[PDB]
Order: sequence, then structure tokens, then C-alpha cells
Amino acid sequence: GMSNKFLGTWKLVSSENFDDYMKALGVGLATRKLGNLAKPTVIISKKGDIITIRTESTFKNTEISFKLGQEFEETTADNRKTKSIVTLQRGSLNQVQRWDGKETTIKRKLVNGKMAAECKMKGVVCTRIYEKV
Ligand SMILES: CCCCCCCCCCCCCCCC(=O)O
Repeated sequence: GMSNKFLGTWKLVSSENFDDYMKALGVGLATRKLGNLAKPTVIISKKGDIITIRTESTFKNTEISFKLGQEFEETTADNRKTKSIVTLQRGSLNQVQRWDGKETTIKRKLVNGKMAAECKMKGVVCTRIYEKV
């Protein structure tokens, strides 16, 4: 199943091309202004077959609870109301968000003890790297 070294609290240390990613998602100006200032905290936890990813930032908290492979509804930090699915591939937590026909993907991999999140919308590739506290 999902490796228990995902589990824990992560804080962002590196972000590349986040603004372009928000622009691809259609985030407005006022939200873009704030999103680039945030260095969120991500807390991954496991209760049975339910996985919970909680993102904490000064501007907004978000949380999603899900079972792998089972689709759920999600309101994103930027208030997209998506139907999303999380799957396990090759040690990669892979999330796909579906809304108004568009699609974006966030892939979370462990590398050297860090959590690297790759975010893909259209042709823009945002990479966000989290260190475990
Ligand atoms: C998530 C930062 C705080 C909230 C800022 C609101 C701007 C909307 C951002 C779009 C979704 C971001 C996806 C986060 C991926 C991750 O690093 O886990």
C-alpha cells in the first residue's frame, strides 16, 4: 500500500513555477498574489484505509480524506469543485482533479527523504519540494 514514510508533517522548502501553474488553473490575480507568499505545511495521516492530506497556511487551510482508487468530491485551495481520484503507481501518490472538462495532476514522490510534488496543467510543470520536520 502507501508507504508509511509519506506519513508525517512536511513543510515547503522549494517552489518552481507555482505562479504559472496557478495561471494555468485560472486562479485570479488576488489569489495569485497570496499563493506565491505561502510556504504551506502538509500533514499526511492514515486512519485505516482512509488517507488524509491536510495543507496549512496563513491564508487558507485545506483537507482531503480519501481511499485509494475511490473517487471523491474536492474543493481546492482556489475553490475549484472537482471530482478527484488518488492512485498508487510506483511509490507515487498520484492525484487527478477533474472539473469543467479540464484536468490537472499532482504527483507526490519521495526522493532522498524529501517529498517532491509535481503539478501539471496544460503544458506548465510546477515542482514543489517538502522537507519532513
Ligand atoms: C496551497 C497554498 C495556500 C493557498 C493558496 C491558494 C492558491 C491556489 C493554489 C492552487 C492549488 C495548489 C496545489 C498544491 C500542491 C502541493 O504542493 O501539495
